[PDB]
Amino acid sequence: CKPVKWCALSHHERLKCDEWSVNSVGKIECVSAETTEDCIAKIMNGEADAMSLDGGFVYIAGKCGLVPVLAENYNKSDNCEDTPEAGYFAVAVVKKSASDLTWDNLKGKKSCHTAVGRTAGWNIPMGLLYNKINHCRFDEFFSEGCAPGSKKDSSLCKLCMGSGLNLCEPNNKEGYYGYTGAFRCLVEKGDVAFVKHQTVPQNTGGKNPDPWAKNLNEKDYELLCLDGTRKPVEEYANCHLARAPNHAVVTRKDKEACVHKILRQQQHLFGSNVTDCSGNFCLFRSETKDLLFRDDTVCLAKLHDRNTYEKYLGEEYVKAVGNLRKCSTSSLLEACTF
Repeated sequence: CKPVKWCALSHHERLKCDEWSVNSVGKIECVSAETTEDCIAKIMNGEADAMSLDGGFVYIAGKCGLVPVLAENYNKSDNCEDTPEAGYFAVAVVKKSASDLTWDNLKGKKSCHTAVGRTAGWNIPMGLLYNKINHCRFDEFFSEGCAPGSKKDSSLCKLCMGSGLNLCEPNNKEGYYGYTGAFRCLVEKGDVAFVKHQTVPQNTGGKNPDPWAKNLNEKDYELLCLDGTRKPVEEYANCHLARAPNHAVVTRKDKEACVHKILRQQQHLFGSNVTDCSGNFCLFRSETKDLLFRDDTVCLAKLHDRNTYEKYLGEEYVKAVGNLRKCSTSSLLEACTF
């Protein structure tokens, strides 16, 4: 069991893993690979033992026989490490005042996305719209919109609000970037916003004091259901697109107990309760951003029932990511699905 070999996919990740390794006094060791898929392959063949992956890669890793064993939890609580979070629900929000707007006729409408490539703002809705997309041209489905990160001259930059050269940039200098930004986009310019289930409630009724949000009313918005109907934003349960999971640590099934034990001890040592991270090693802090784990991680929580990809990932989520893979394929996925 000792040591658990962690796989790093960047120079900065490897540096952090090196630091972790010596601080762990050999309970953790480091291996590098060029890309995420190369790391997954190393875990499959025993050259590495574990890494943390986003939902799309938990899917690929699972098709390859690896299992998720810990969820990254992002919220504080007294039972964090024994209580894995389920993530959030991606939703499509429209104005109640909008006439004739449903899931079935989004083609050619005006869209607001958190950013290109984001799970709630792009991957989930585009993956579910797949059947109506022509030749993988996701950027040609809507007439125009704001999807920060798009090409400066794309129809999906037309609605963005960034001043100067910040226009359509995937960062906070672009006003329509992010969950709150995409909702602002809906309120100000667009027809539909792709956000998550907390977004409207947290940005209405004064909960967000910013001028654009402070006087909004939750009742002015509705959700688009996959069946073509609409519901109030409070009723996302059976009117959402897909459940987006937290990132998960994956490993070979026969290393599940080992990884549980070692990582629980590691987070007790170096996790979110470390009082002074200045100069000291902290597992969930990064010199840049989100190295090895998301910087938002509070703890790694043991999975019980949801320790397979099919149980960890939502059904519509798997459909969405599967469809995206039809437009951007993976040699690893191919090798594993034969």
